[PDB]
Amino acid sequence: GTRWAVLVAGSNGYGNYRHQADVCHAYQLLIKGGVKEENIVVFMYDDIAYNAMNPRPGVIINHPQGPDVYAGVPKDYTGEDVTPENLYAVILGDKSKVKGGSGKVINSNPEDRIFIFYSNHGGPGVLGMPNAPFVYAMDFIDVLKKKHASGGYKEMVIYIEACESGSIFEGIMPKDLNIYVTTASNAQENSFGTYCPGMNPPPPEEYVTCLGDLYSVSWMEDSETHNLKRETVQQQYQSVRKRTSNSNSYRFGSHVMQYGDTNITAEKLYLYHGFDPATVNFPPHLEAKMEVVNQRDAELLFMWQMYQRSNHQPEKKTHILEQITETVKHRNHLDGSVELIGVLLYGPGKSSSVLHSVRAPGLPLVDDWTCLKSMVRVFETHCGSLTQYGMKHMRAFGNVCNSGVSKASMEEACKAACGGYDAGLLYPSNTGYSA
Amino acid sequence: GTRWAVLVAGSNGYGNYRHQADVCHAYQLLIKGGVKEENIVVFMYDDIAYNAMNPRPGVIINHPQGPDVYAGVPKDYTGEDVTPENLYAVILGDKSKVKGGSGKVINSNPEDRIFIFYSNHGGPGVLGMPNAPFVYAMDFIDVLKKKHASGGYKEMVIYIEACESGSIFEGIMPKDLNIYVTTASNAQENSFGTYCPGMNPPPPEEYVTCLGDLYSVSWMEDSETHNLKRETVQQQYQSVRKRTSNSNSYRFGSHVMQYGDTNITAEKLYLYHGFDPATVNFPPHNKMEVVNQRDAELLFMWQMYQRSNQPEKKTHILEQITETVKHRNHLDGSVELIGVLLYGPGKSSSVLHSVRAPGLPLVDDWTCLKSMVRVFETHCGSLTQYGMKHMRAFGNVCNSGVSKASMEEACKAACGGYDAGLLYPSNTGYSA
Repeated sequence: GTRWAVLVAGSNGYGNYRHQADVCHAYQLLIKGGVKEENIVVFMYDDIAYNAMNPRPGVIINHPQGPDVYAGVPKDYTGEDVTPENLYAVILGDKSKVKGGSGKVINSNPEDRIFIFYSNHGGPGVLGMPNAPFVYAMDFIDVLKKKHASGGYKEMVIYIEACESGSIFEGIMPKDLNIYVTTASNAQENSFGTYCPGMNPPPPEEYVTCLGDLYSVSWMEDSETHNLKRETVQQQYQSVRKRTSNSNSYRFGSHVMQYGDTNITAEKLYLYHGFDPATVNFPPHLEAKMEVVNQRDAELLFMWQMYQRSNHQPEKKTHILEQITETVKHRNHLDGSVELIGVLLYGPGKSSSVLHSVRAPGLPLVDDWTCLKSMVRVFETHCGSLTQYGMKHMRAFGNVCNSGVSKASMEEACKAACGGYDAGLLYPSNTGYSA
Repeated sequence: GTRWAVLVAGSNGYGNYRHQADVCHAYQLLIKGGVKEENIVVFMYDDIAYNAMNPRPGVIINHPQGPDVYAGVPKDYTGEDVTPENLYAVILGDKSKVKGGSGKVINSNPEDRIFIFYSNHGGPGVLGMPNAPFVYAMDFIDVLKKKHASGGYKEMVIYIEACESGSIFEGIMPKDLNIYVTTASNAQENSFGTYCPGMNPPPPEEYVTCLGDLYSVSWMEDSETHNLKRETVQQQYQSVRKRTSNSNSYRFGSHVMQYGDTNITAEKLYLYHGFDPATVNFPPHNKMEVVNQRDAELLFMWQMYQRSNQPEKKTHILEQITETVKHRNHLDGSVELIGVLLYGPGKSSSVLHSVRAPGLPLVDDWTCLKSMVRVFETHCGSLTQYGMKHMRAFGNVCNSGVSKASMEEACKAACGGYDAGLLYPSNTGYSA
């Protein structure tokens, strides 16, 4: 049949240039590959092209030397339309459940293939969207199975760039939906950015943000450097796994995972990424270890790079320093509050172990996903908006749900923990609830 | 020549029952070995024996079953007198530097042996006192040097129970002062309390606190249950190591260490701990659940919370627990942020928290450490005994040639606006 594709950047701000770069680069591969713009629905906040801090206005890149990937990207769903509702609508094929954006869904037929590339971000069982709410794993998987029952695709491939991305699929993703998934990381470790200001694969001087992500950059460079009619899904995965682990040193890399129907791994790659005619006569099938940045560190390293640039504007400089100390104060409040809530619910001898214990690979994060969202609303109402950072704390919330704590107990613990602290503008009654 | 001793508990409150009990116990032993009351100086706040929460008023135990250790322990230095300046005066034998207390000191002679035991907690290069200021490794070592320059003894043994007690001697203890030292832990791990409410060798059901400390209770139990006229210093060390290590020494026990002149190891323990004459028909040879010292005070506050399941006072326990944690997060939080304003988010952590290799001093400039602690406390609040854990952070800020000026700038932005209530050095006194 025909190839459709969803591309999603779950991020915002020039700090997260790489996620919007990633989905922009992705669009171009599928264009060069004979996937038609008709059938590509690009989500992206779209605040990078004309960011005051973009030294090339109108131009996004995804390689230190790479060309523009912006020129041609449809503004399908930008700004506050980058929502889990619109994603689930766009995926299913239902324009009568989309709010805003350019009406484009995946109205696909049983003989078609869909490719999904996510990039930003993530925590345990949660994926970033620029604005609350976030994506929760069971919600995502539930859409996928709903789509299978509609007989809306033949086979699907999903690539998730995000921190602890494994946690979206482990113990909840069936292998009978004709869907195959790869994730930048397992369900308990950081993903990374490359092409970062002062790093071994160096970007241009003018660039103070990471241009791409180790995982994302790894598969897109792979697909554009090979005959996709010749190479298999499986060959790609095993090339992306090596590059993303930096030769199995996991201090500076992550474990690229496989989930769903592993039969899809025998298929030629062009069924999903199309065929670039230029790629005929390319090597069918050993690279230097790329210097990287912890995705959770990046957005703070960026604020610091500006602080050191902005020396000779003590007016503007001290606005950065203010923004930094505000961010870290909220980072520290959130971390500290979770900890105390643990102490109040389980006592201070066993609270850490209960909050931060990771289940065995293949068991799901939570057992009741309704409770997870419930606990998260309670937390935010009393303690403040998680922000994207607070996604790290989902295991905590999930592990509360797993310990069978009553909503009331979680209410008092939060009320006790936070009732006395002033979050400022960062409250769910301004920024909306994460769940 | 006569034997002398100095026993110091560095902590306060019913929560730290272990430490005043460790030293009381120690005194009773030393007396039992014929060391006189007039030769032993005792530092204890003295807030345990007649404490509301004591199920046995006027009594103190350092064992689930074992007897009163409080009976007749001298009240040489108690309350606000348990000060670094009194500790140094006493050890030096200097009556003119002593403020308050009995005015008992160690005026030992060139042929006299001395035993120093301390219990509470600590952090990198700092030992606790019930009130600020605390004890800094260099000032302690300095005093030990000075005492030896005046030949106020033949040989000296020093036992130190405290978190990261290795940091007090590593890099700054000479081996040529005729002083042997064991610590309860290396320079970067935690020491433990034992005989605790829930734990495996249980205390009396009546007690809501730990009764002793593993290393303290190990050496003292070893000494009172062995003919010390046969047992070596070295032999006790090994016995205390193996038990203090417990099952796992990295995280469940700790690494009992040795510093200074290791010839004292050869000698018979009776030279320092005396000879218990009811241990002649006593042989020369011979796992238990424990609480990390840093967390004992919350296990105590909780164990109290679960003994009110009795309202009105129950809510006041949770009022304290949260106020305690709230401030413990402020400090942890403040330290991180100061490191991000000095070094940026890339370095900050690696710089603050990096542990030098053994036999290296914690800090090169101690007067700098002292200053940075004061800058912090002025802007951010009293470290309290908890905040001693941040001493390597401050040590690491000094070691990176940072200015008082920039440290003052970082703290001001870090803590500007934060309301520590009455936990400011203007109320509590500066920790240094």
